[PDB]
Amino acid sequence: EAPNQALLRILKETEFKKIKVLGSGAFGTVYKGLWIPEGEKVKIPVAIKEATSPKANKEILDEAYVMASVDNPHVCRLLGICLTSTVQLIMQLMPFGCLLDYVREHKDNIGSQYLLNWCVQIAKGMNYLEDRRLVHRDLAARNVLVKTPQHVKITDFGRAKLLKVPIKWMALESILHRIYTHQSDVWSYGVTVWELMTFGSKPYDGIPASEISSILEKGERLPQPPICTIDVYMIMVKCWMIDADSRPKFRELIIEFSKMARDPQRYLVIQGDERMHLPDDVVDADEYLIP
Ligand SMILES: CC(C)(O)Cn1c(NC(=O)c2cc(F)cc(-c3cccnc3)c2)nc2ccccc21
Repeated sequence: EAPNQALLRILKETEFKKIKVLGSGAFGTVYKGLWIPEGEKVKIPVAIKEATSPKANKEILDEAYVMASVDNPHVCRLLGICLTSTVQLIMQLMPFGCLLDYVREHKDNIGSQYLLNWCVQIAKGMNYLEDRRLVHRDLAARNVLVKTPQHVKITDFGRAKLLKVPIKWMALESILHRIYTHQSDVWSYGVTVWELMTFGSKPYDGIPASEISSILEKGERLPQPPICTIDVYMIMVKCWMIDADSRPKFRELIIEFSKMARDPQRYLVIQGDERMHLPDDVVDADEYLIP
């Protein structure tokens, strides 16, 4: 493996200012805040993530390790960490919150252009993790954040690894045998897409997670969302193949979704599409990538 020359920056508690709480409870306490580097006329909006136990501090730092090691437009940036009694991860602020909440809150204002663009950006983001040899192991709409309606990024690398669990997003080989590859993340990409195309429905709603393993063994999959054409739904079903090597790679998903994003009303049928605003088989070179 190659040496990891990432800088982990250590920030002073004095350098930043907490303004209000965005999220709370189990996964942590996420605060809205502003960061002002010591000797620069610059104010950077940020999200700060904080009881102190030895086990808790290992896992929060392992997240910090990975987040510091990534640089992509569609992957979350760790700015630094502050070593107070409880450790704080200073990260880039994502004003519109998680995408799952965003789609549900704006069901009636999300056009097909946006949906397919998010599919490309997520696929792009995941493909970078594949390039960096990282498996995410928890891809969903709750762990994709919205910088702007035109710009989303992947997050939550507490479950990420090199080369309570969400059974309803996991591939079969992961559920049965604990085997996670990049192609097991493709399964979860498929579900994530399905969440967006259903405008934030719960996958396998009113089905307990212990039944899922046997359900998928029998051949059953998530149903085709109403807005989805057969073209888009086919791509989801390809992500949910029993054979993992049969599923598509993220580089190919980027291609297919970018293809569709050129002519969005052909591949998605939304009521009153492209009268709504928010705050030739051709692929542009930048969406054609080699590993
Ligand atoms: C629950 C959630 C995500 O909606 C909180 N939230 C956020 N989140 C972040 O800014 C944020 C940014 C990151 F770079 C990483 C994580 C992050 C998330 C999970 C685990 N680890 C790290 C969270 N922005 C908001 C704006 C409005 C309302 C709620 C908001």
